[PDB]
Amino acid sequence: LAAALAQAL
Ligand SMILES: *C(=O)c1ccc(-c2ccc(C(=O)OCC)cn2)nc1
Ligand SMILES: *NNC(=O)c1ccc(-c2ccc(C(N)=O)cn2)nc1
Ligand SMILES: CC(C)c1ccccc1
Ligand SMILES: CC(C)c1ccccc1
Repeated sequence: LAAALAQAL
């Protein structure tokens, strides 16, 4: 999940 969100940055 971290990756899925972190892609914003
Ligand atoms: C949420 O975005 C997310 C993405 C990817 C993973 C994840 C966990 C483990 C591996 C892996 O190859 O482990 C080898 C032991 C790959 N991707 N978790 C959460
Ligand atoms: N929000 N985006 C990021 O923080 C981000 C981190 C890392 C990367 C990225 C891109 C390309 C490579 C590579 N060619 O190995 C590695 N990491 N993009 C975005
Ligand atoms: C620039 C756009 C894609 C954005 C990225 C992160 C946070 C807010 C907007
Ligand atoms: C440089 C551009 C393609 C970008 C990369 C990662 C996150 C937001 C924009």
